[PDB]
Amino acid sequence: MPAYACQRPTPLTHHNTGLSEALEILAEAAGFEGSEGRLLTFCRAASVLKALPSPVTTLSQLQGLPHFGEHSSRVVQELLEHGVCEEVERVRRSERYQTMKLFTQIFGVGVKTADRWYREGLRTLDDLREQPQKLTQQQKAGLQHHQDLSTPVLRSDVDALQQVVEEAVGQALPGATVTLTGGFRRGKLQGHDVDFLITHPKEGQEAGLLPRVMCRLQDQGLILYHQHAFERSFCIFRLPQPGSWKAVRVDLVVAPVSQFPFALLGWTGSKLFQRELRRFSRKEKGLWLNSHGLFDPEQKTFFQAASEEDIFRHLGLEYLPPEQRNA
DNA sequence: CGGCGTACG
DNA sequence: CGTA
DNA sequence: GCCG
Ligand SMILES: Nc1ccn([C@@H]2O[C@H](COP(=O)(O)CP(=O)(O)OP(=O)(O)O)[C@@H](O)[C@H]2O)c(=O)n1
Ligand SMILES: [Cl-]
Ligand SMILES: [Cl-]
Ligand SMILES: [Cl-]
Ligand SMILES: [Mg+2]
Ligand SMILES: [Mg+2]
Ligand code: NA
Ligand code: NA
Repeated sequence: MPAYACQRPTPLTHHNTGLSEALEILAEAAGFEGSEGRLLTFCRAASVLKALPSPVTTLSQLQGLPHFGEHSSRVVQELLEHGVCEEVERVRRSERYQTMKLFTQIFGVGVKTADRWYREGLRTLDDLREQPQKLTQQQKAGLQHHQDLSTPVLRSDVDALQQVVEEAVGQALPGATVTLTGGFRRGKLQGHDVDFLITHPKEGQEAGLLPRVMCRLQDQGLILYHQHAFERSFCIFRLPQPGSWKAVRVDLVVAPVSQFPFALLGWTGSKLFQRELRRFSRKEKGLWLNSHGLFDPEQKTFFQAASEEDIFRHLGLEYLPPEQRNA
């Protein structure tokens, strides 16, 4: 088992679901306390279990696995012996965990904001609604739409959404394309949002595209919220439902076609897969990776990739299709 | 011990 | 600060 | 919390 998530296939469904879920609770709790290192270790340990070919049944099967030390191994031991880990259950029922989870789940609210509200004594969404002077426009939209945004987006919703985005994109710039990325490209059947990557085959033609797209979607009455020169939009969309509609989060990102492989790789995720890939690139290969390119800081050159396959090859990694990037 | 991804709005 |  |  290699130490980086980008070195191993991770399928969407696997054989250690309960164990990985418990470790991810501790990871999330570590994040709520600002402990990014512990969050990373617990996330990595969870991801290792996702990559295993069969269920862990005995503690000895953790021997030699990366990112399993005394703490993660004890969590697993207790789950194997008793079906429950007391530390995990204590986190789950704690007021701190439940409130930080509730608040950071709001669109427009991060750990720092949630923590400040928590220290001020706030605990419920209605607590926030009662004091709306403390809210940004983004947070107001996130709170108003919170119920709908808490409902999973279905893969069966995505196609109709992509069609309306394609229509607006085609008027904004004929020949521009829309590619589904994020979790649905990794095979997820549900998601928290839909992520789309937009480009044009003629380098440079995509400049100034996203304002034109957003203006057209807004004119069609489809935009319940957006932040408005820009290249990423985090918006709330009106999606039809039988006899009504629901609010859905949609992300739109424009890249020049020269950068499209990097943007596709970046936006397809998973989040942990991309952090691990960038860490691998820099620490093992001495190359700096982001959603724009892959930089050699010794030659001061950028790698001109034509595909995701190109990028994996340049990093000395076996290619992983999106469905195996579910770290 | 230091390090822990890297951007844009 | 928020977002991916 | 764990790796190197
Ligand atoms: N911090 C971040 C946040 C995001 N990303 C990248 O953005 C993609 C979509 O994020 P996303 O937030 O839409 C999560 P997704 O994987 O699509 O699942 P969901 O929407 O059903 O929850 C991720 O899969 C990563 O490639 C990242 O690199 N670093
Ligand atoms: Cl930490
Ligand atoms: Cl590609
Ligand atoms: Cl980036
Ligand atoms: Mg998504
Ligand atoms: Mg997204
Ligand atoms: Na949030
Ligand atoms: Na960095």
